[PDB]
Amino acid sequence: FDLGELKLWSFWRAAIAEFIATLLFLYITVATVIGHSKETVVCGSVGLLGIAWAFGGMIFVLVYCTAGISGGHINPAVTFGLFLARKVSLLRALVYMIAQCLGAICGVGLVKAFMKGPYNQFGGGANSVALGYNKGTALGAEIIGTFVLVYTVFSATDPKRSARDSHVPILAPLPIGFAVFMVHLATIPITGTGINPARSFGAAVIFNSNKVWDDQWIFWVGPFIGAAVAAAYHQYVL
Amino acid sequence: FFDLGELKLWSFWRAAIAEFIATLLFLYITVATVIGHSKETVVCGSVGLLGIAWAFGGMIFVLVYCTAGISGGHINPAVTFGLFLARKVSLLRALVYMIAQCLGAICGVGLVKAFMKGPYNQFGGGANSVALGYNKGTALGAEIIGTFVLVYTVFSATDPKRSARDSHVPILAPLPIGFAVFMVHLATIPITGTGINPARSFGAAVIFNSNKVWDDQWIFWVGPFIGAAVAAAYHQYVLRA
Amino acid sequence: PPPAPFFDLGELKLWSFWRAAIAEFIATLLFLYITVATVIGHSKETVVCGSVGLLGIAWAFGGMIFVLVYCTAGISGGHINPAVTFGLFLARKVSLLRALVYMIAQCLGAICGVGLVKAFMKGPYNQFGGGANSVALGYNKGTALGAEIIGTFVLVYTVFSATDPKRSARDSHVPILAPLPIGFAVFMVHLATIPITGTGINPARSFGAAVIFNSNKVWDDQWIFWVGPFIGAAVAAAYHQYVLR
Amino acid sequence: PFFDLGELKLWSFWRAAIAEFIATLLFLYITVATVIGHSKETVVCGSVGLLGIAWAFGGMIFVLVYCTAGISGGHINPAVTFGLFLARKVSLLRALVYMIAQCLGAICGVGLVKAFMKGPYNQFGGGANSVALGYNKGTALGAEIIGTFVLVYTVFSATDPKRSARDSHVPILAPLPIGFAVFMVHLATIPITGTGINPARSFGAAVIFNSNKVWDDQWIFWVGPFIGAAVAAAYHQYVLRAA
Ligand SMILES: [Hg+2]
Ligand SMILES: [Hg+2]
Ligand SMILES: [Hg+2]
Ligand SMILES: [Hg+2]
Ligand SMILES: [Hg+2]
Ligand SMILES: [Hg+2]
Ligand SMILES: [Hg+2]
Ligand SMILES: [Hg+2]
Ligand SMILES: [Hg+2]
Ligand SMILES: [Hg+2]
Ligand SMILES: [Hg+2]
Ligand SMILES: [Hg+2]
Repeated sequence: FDLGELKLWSFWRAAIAEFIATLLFLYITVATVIGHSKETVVCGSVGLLGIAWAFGGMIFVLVYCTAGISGGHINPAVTFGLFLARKVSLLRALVYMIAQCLGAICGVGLVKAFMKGPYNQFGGGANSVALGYNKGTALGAEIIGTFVLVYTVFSATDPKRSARDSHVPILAPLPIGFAVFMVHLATIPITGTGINPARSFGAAVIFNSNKVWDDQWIFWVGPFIGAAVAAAYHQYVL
Repeated sequence: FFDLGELKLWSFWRAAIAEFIATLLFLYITVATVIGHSKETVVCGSVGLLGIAWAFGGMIFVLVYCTAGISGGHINPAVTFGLFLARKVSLLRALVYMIAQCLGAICGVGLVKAFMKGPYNQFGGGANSVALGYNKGTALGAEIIGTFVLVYTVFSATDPKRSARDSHVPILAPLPIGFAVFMVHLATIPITGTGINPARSFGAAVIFNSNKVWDDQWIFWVGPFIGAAVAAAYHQYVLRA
Repeated sequence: PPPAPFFDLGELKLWSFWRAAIAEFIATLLFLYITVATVIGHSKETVVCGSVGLLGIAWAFGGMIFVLVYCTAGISGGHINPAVTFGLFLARKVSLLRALVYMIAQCLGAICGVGLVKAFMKGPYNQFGGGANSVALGYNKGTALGAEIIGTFVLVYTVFSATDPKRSARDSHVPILAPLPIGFAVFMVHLATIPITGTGINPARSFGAAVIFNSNKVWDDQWIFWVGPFIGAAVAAAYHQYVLR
Repeated sequence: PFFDLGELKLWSFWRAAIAEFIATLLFLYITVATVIGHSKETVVCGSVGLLGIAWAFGGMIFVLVYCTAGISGGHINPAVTFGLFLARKVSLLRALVYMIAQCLGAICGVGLVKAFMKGPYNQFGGGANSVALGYNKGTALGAEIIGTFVLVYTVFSATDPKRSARDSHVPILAPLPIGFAVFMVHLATIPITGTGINPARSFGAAVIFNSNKVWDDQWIFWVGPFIGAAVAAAYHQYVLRAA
């Protein structure tokens, strides 16, 4: 809690990027999920594969656009893990998780505004365990999946160069984006997308469903527990 | 600005021929993919919307890679406009590019019609318009926010140090830009078609020539230009100290 | 670099010259195999959307191209395509000797790769077009020729735009290439051209297929797949050398 | 030299094997889970398609190898290790340790899938490789020898020359091409045997799924890849690659 950062000008820009990023990340991804679901014709949409690209591809573009500014996180769990590694200050982190949180809700909120009809009607792009999977699994998938995301993140951090005015490493976007893409190609059937507390959170809010809200804890505990293990594995044993 | 001193430069007429030819191939490959997909009788026998998304984002990547060193690689009126507002492109240059791009599009699109007039007219001619189930206000919303993703990336992709030939127009990273065109398409095709191109929407509107299309055509210019503006401002005024 | 004297048998004597040939042979053998095997696997599929679909095919072609140019860039210059060669020849980046040997290699290569797939699955191989280019119903020969010309232009123009000014292949003046852009160029063009004749843009890839499949209907249209890419090749070359860089 | 009694004694040496173990583990978890999720799908086109599966396999390799080059040299594959061993770039000791780690990482990954979705997992081929109806075991072996050649020849072509891993004198590999190799081969071999080119990946799926029909053909995915890996090695080391 070195409150000296708040005073820096750059620090406020970094939060603004993370907010807009996540706003963007959530709008594009979720708008895509829906555009799929509302499709009447067979193979007439982009498909679950299309969705998967949306998620890892946006991440890639975003981490690219904001790497040099905030360090391109767009994910609480990504911040959390980098925090446990102490490459981010307690002050910075809590500010980030908030901006991503507010980022998501506006991102998802925006879509519902463009297509409220099919929005509510088709899941509203809200994470929740799928028929045939116990919560025990949904959490397992979520944990291990986020381990892949974060472990990539650490492996893709520039050791020398850091975010403008800070000791927060530059993230090489391509591997991270792909990692996201991959984890989506496997976890979608389980509980759609995840490994992103702010993504699920932003979705649960604008959708508003007890069923949704009930499983919502998994998408916070899993991503965070994974990010934890990841940091551990990468620093304590590598 | 208005420095007519450029017109006289030999490099200036190339960066325009490139943008012209670049945008011609762009519309040809993409629109051709669109028709090709639509005329498909076999279910799941085409490349699908996912295929079309790639044809766009993909062409942008390639076309920008090819022409970045020469014209700076814009291929998009809204991308030029945004940098123009950033004062990284003269007003004189901008107006030329823009004419060559709209001029490139119309030929590119018209070449697809020449290839297969039959299924071309029959399946939308690859022109943007508002999809049933959406209000013109939303189409414009998606168009703005869509283009904000494209141009904000163009800004995030500019090269600080080196530039184009004969100018101070930055070389652009091709991949992040292509992926952006791609991403935006995956989410906007259901609504309008992923316009985020004026020159692209114009070329096909011109060649398809449908009133229903010409009607919504105004959104595809206003939306992009607005998005690009807000992007420029966001990158320049809000970010970049 | 100086324009390499037009016919200097002198390279024949070079050990690296023959290596580059082989690399180009084997590369086209793998190119055709991985791709044509993919095409077949898609056609033989009984289940709706049980194959990889056309997008899957489009990738096979762009993808392998990417991978192959990467793997051979420093050994032969990464051509894998008579039309790319011919195009690099007109700009005098490649001697008339290498260009002719490369060409012979790519075909011999193409004919093996395909033949090797037919050897893996003869039934469906023959039952589903043999992975050969030909004009699709509802498209007149002239459009076929146009698509191929224009398509190849896209491929070649990118090759030129991908060549490295200060980095060349091993023991040669031939320019080294950036495989990713080139790969994508091939990918893109297929997405647009498959519906038409195929994604040709490869005299060798078309020839090897026609050879092993061997159909009158195929052999009839085959000429398009040579003239189209070359003309396209030439124009990109002229475009890049003459009206630009 | 060869035996190298001293490799065991190094602290980095053990680190690598771990990476390789965690690596191969993830790989199988992510791919296999994708395969199942696809198969157990009820809706038509409701899944990611075989294309997604192919991507899963190539993409994972890409990513995984990007995370493990500097540490272990990013093999994640016996065939790749074997091929790199024949090129004397990986000692006999490190090759044996690597393969165990890769086999042990594999089964865990596959098992981890089963545990999550035992139901559809057993009902849909368990994601293990086997010759499919219509193809003769001979073709399966060729497609597997030829498909691995593509993989190993790329690994060899991605090989960095003036750079190595952390403390081992083992080459860092450029990830993207390799992943695409894996992606491509998958696109052409899946319909035949689902594109193995990975002893570790095949073995682990045969272990966890436990089927005779499967164990029957299980020799193809061991004999093939290694033969491919070796041929590649000979093409690249001997008949090519000089200055
Ligand atoms: Hg939060
Ligand atoms: Hg908000
Ligand atoms: Hg990873
Ligand atoms: Hg214009
Ligand atoms: Hg025109
Ligand atoms: Hg962006
Ligand atoms: Hg030939
Ligand atoms: Hg042959
Ligand atoms: Hg091009
Ligand atoms: Hg083993
Ligand atoms: Hg195990
Ligand atoms: Hg290769």
